[PDB]
Amino acid sequence: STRPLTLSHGSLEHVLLVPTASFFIASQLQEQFNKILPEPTEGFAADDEPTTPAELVGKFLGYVSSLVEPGQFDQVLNLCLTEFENCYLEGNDIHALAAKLLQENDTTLVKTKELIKNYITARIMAKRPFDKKSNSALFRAVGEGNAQLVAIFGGQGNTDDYFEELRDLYQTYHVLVGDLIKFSAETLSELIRTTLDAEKVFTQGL
Repeated sequence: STRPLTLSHGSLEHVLLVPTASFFIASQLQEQFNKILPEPTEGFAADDEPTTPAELVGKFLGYVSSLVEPGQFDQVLNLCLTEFENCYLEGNDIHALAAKLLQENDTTLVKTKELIKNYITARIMAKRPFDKKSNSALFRAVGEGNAQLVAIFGGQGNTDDYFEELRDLYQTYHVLVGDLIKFSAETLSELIRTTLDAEKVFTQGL
């Protein structure tokens, strides 16, 4: 037995067919989620709000994932995450959907990045890593030999604001590259400490 749970932000709306066993926990999460959510505006042009039903559901996923601390809301997180995947990820990855919203729908870059963050954070938090091998067309072609891949890594002079790109990586993919960035920070600090004159070069620290 399952029943509808309607969540909307302005004209756009969505329905989760949650089971009756966790309907109460889902409903209270809905109530406090709507309380947290900012009020709708015409066109959804204001920042930090959804613009499409996909964006709204993904915001709810990210919010529930933040509230989850790896059992209280794990079942509802898994249920609504599966609903989101079934309705919007028709076998495709999150980034293809993100590009689709960016192109077809009136979605901004920050909203798309925040949707991606919410989905990935929910996926990792709900004991659902990406251990399953992906079926990307490019890598399938590589496996069958139809395409060849050469990685190229950039360097200096590409941009004057590379740190904003580091910041967007740490933000959007915090759960993924957080271990990498923490490891890099600690080893860089250790290298500065061990090096004789590194502190002099690093006036503002690292």
